[PDB]
Amino acid sequence: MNTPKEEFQDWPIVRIAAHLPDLIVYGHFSPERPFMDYFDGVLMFVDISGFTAMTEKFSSAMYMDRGAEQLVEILNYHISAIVEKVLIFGGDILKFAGDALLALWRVERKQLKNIITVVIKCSLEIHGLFETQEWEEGLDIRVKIGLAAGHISMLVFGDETHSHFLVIGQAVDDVRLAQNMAQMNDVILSPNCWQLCDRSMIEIESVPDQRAVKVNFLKPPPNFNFDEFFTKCTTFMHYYPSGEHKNLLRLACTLKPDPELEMSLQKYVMESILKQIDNKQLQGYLSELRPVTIVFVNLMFEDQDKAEEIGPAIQDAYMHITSVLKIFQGQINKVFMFDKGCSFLCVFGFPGEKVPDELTHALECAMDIFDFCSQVHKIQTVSIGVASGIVFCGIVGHTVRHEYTVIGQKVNLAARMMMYYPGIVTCDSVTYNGSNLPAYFFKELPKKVMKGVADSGPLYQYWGRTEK
Ligand SMILES: [Cl-]
Repeated sequence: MNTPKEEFQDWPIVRIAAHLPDLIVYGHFSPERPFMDYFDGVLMFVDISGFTAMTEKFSSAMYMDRGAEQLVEILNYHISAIVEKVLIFGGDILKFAGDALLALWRVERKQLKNIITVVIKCSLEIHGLFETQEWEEGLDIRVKIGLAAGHISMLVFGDETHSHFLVIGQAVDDVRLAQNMAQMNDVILSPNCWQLCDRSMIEIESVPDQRAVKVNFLKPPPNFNFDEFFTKCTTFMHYYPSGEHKNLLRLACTLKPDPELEMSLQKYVMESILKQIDNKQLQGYLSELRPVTIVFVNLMFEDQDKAEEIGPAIQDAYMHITSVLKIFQGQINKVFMFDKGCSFLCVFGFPGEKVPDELTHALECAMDIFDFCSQVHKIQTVSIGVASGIVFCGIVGHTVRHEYTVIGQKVNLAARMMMYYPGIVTCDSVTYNGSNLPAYFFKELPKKVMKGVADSGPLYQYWGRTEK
């Protein structure tokens, strides 16, 4: 009998799993919300703000109304190269959030030392991709890398139709702190990463006023062979593609239909992505330069990285947020930690989600969220930034690992406003002027220089309907 080759496997379940890390795809978690798990690992934070900063040049008339298509193409070309490096070195891309790619090597505590070596090599090879790189004006197609190691907590929250996950804890805080110290082309190690690493592998430089360190070179001992070392490390990598499947970038490329698993996984993916996955919408429909309102919600906790107390509080906040956004087809695009606060990136006006009077609705939704979350047990401070304008939306990443992402000056502005004007609902001039709500519902704010934004325009506090 003939032996014809297996079909290229591109079942819906495989297409869904492209949008999710192995942490979720193979997690088999309890249905309970919140769900908390605890493990150890090495985190890599790749700052791709240098790539995402391209949204401005692609809004130019030079791109002839194909700005979004051109942007997604060049962003994915460069980001795919980073993704392939992380996956080949055995990492799990957790999230494309906060103009960064966050990757995880989950390993038993005893193996952290050897895995840091693998992750440092990976980090240097990432930098090596962009060594002879430019874009005919600026050479700043480069990245910054922060690494951390240690205890990691995972939170899964949501309801019966939607699920979100977050990683929590000191190593999560550390990796963001480490990447923030990095200059372009740097690999910075968190204090605990430096303490846990194989110091015989690396030459470091002190970081002024910091216990974090900078990797100058990976200079291994004489009898060292990275390939044999890597092979030894794969013993501890549960999902590294191997044997029959060593030619695939992810084990998840081999996932077979399984309705109970697909029911679980689809809850992490928004419905317009699932429409595309089901071949019920054109594959290019979600790549667009679209006017939206960003409502960026930051929740601060006293117990800044203790999953047992912050997990219920986030789930409580989520249940209210989701109820508020449902009314106006608002979506939660991303949730992630920033300086130990939990941030919800909410978007009004996604494709096919429109709704007229988007601005006044966005403000009223923000105030509703503000008032409710301020009374949630263990939430110390709520801050909300509201900014409106043209943003890039689209699926960013590699074919085998990508996520729907919103990028733009107005996303960064709403994020910076919630940090620089804590404890209040703030909005930009577009939102203030467009809302047509009476002027005394707002307070014109002092101008703050916010790192990443120049120049914000007049900013306002949404005070609300009454003097209160
Ligand atoms: Cl996360």
